[PDB]
Amino acid sequence: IVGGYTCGANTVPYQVSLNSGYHFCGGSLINSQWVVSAAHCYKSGIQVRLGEDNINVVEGNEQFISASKSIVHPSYNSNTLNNDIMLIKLKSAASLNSRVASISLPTSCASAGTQCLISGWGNTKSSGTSYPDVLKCLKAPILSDSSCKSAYPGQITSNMFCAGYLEGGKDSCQGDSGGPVVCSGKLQGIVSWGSGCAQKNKPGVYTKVCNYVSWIKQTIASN
Ligand SMILES: [Ca+2]
Repeated sequence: IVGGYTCGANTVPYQVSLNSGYHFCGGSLINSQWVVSAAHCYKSGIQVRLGEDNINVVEGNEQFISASKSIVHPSYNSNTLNNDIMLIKLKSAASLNSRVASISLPTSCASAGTQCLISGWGNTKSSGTSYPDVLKCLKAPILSDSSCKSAYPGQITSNMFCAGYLEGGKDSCQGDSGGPVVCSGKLQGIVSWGSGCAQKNKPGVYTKVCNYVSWIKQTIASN
């Protein structure tokens, strides 16, 4: 997260860290047994880390649970990032409490202007590299279709939206990948891509979760 702020321990209780010996992506807890992330975060050997603040210190509220199954979207295209969403099932159910909680799925696609919270342990620099140990947060509005599509001609599909600031300075970044964009108490987006980070006229691009609700629900219910 570039130009954001320190969230505060466990203030984003649906935020997860995906770990394969190190943090490599975020995700969101959608029920006690399931995490949603980006398809581009796929790998084998994922451990899901819940109740994290500092990812380098065991602070006492964490749950570490191995994945039993990954399901990349049937139509994920790694070349275009279309359908950049994946489901991860936990080997055992997470214990739900104040610091580990699920986030609701959206019931419609949010409008331009809606304010959202984006969070993660990604790069905090727009030039260079600095990875934070504690969770960072950013408040950012959904941008209009035309703002998004003008910034990235030919590359935005009906399954992507933009959120952030066209002036630059404030954005998600590498390492935030797969993490939540939450607007009005719903999971509207998944951190997907962008051109650099916090660059002028290059806002973040996010998987439009509202398009996937049916697939998520059907897939979880059969697995
Ligand atoms: Ca920790």
